[PDB]
Amino acid sequence: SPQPLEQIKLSESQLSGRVGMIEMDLASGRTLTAWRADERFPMMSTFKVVLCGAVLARVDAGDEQLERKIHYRQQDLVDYSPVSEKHLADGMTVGELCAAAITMSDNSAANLLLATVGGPAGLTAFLRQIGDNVTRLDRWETELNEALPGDARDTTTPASMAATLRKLLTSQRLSARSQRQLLQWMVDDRVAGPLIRSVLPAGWFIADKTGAGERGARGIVALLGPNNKAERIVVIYLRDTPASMAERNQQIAGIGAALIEHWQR
Ligand SMILES: OC[C@H]1O[C@H](O[C@H]2[C@@H](O)[C@@H](O)[C@H](OCCCCCCC3CCCCC3)O[C@@H]2CO)[C@@H](O)[C@@H](O)[C@@H]1O
Ligand SMILES: *C(=O)/C=C/N[C@@H](C(=O)O)[C@](C)(Cn1ccnn1)[SH](=O)=O
Ligand SMILES: C[C@]1(Cn2ccnn2)[C@H](C(=O)O)N2C(=O)C[C@H]2S1(=O)=O
Repeated sequence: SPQPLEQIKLSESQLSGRVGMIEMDLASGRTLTAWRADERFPMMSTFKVVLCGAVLARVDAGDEQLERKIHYRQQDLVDYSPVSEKHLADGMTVGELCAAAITMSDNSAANLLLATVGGPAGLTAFLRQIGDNVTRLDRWETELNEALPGDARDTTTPASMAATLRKLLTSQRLSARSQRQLLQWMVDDRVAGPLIRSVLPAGWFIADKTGAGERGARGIVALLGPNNKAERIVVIYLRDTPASMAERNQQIAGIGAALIEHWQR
């Protein structure tokens, strides 16, 4: 593989699209390498990780319980609800909703949860309170994946998403059990985890959340590192390319490959 930024260029040139990337130490926030890290990109389903971060914050403040059962109707469902569509009679706990939303990318589960923290407004307030002054959620599923050119709604920057995930996973913002729960959800991803784990070299830890949207929007936020440890946060977004999903998948894999092959101390 080529060096990581060389691979990143090649990808932008082949896709005719923008790539954004940061590789950061989870423990300190040391930035190892970055590319359009301060440019905005639609978050897509990657926001589900931050959303469950806010739910955990509510559980920690005594405002919410992972066990609280929520009951919802058929009329509340939205597109792609592989888990939530199966529990119309029995409802789902707040904890199950976060696992469906992060590990299966269930969209109704995300919506039901979004209502509990005050909707997109309330999730943007939580970010501001955590010191993220860039990320902004403004719409619900599935409209938040719309990705129009130059629209800042429902977008983040690579470096702002990395700094926020680091704060949720390691500062004293979430209790320790909550930090561990947020982490375990991403480890248990069922959409791309297994696939990715199977092609990674032996020794590599992987936790992730992937997303896709319109106009070629594609992305992943992940915990990765050699020696079976969640060493660094890697955030890769792609936007404004006409390419097929398969090509978009391969290009992000090729950058991931480059990143992994040329990993620095
Ligand atoms: O780094 C050296 C290694 O190079 C090869 O592995 C390749 C290759 O087998 C590939 O499949 C994979 O990435 C493929 C999948 C990348 C998916 C990453 C996408 C996500 C991953 C986590 C966040 C970044 C983006 O890595 C490497 C690096 O060249 C193998 O020889 C392996 O034995 C060896 O240990
Ligand atoms: C996370 O990224 C959820 C988005 N997926 C979209 C998509 O692939 O673009 C689906 C198909 C739902 N949706 C959003 C916009 N249009 N449909 S699905 O994965 O929920
Ligand atoms: C999620 C699904 C229905 N679907 C499509 C769009 N929104 N919902 C359906 C299900 O589990 O309900 N699954 C299949 O069966 C394959 C997948 S799916 O992607 O066909």
